[PDB]
Amino acid sequence: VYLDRKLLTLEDKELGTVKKGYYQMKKVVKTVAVKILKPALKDELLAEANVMQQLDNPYIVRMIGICEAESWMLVMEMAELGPLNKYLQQNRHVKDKNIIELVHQVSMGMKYLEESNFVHRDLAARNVLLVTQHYAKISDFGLSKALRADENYYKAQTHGKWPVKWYAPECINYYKFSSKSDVWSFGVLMWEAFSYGQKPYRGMKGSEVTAMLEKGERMGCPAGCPREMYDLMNLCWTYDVENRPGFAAVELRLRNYYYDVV
Ligand SMILES: Cc1cn(-c2nc(Nc3cc(C)c(OS(C)(=O)=O)c(C)c3)ncc2F)cc1CN1CC[C@@H](O)C1
Repeated sequence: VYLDRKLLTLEDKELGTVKKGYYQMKKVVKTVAVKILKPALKDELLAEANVMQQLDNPYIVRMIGICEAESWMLVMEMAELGPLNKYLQQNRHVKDKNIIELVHQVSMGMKYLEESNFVHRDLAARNVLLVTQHYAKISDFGLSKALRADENYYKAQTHGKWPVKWYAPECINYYKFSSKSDVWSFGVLMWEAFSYGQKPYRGMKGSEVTAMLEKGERMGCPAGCPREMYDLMNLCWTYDVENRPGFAAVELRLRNYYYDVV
């Protein structure tokens, strides 16, 4: 899995510091995005690569390899159009049917992840990357964890720098991360998509979002969001873990609705 540094060329300017690059492979170059590291975070990057190395699915960013040089580097295949949230921000003309296509692709990628017993733990519109306007891939496995064969959740030790606004109550309250908690994040991700990349819980601190959810409150329907997609978000935001759907159920619902609407 070890790549040759002389064969890698990075553009100066950064697109957690990611740069564009070109890496000569065989007879041709391949365009790449490289995660570059800046003395225990070494292991974290290699853990991330170890996860990516075990995943093979159309809707997941493929790792090319690792490069020990200079800084430690994680080389990935380039998705030109970039993050979903910023793309939809700058392309308000994108049609709901196209957003359904995209979020459904994310659900297939997440279904695969659930079947593989990996938890992403950072599912958000910022970590969905567009290869084309009709092709999305899940990125950023820096927080991901492989589940044990005998357990359906990962238990964190303490509360680090966490994207609180994408996290289910059980994550915040018990540090328990399952595929079901990824479903909650997927709900927030859907909200983001149909709001054309608006931030969720705008202006609210994490503590206030947690209190809002604890009162049985949820985010509103985005302007022009298909009712069936809003209803799916609310299902993703089921408080009780056991009654919240897994990704198979979520993917099925999205697929049937996508196929029926196109
Ligand atoms: C780990 C990682 C992989 N990638 C990857 N990123 C791309 N394409 C791409 C393309 C562009 C034009 C970008 O910049 S941007 C803000 O859209 O102007 C960015 C940030 C990424 N391809 C493959 C990857 F593997 C990005 C990241 C960093 N993530 C953290 C913030 C999230 O937006 C993306």
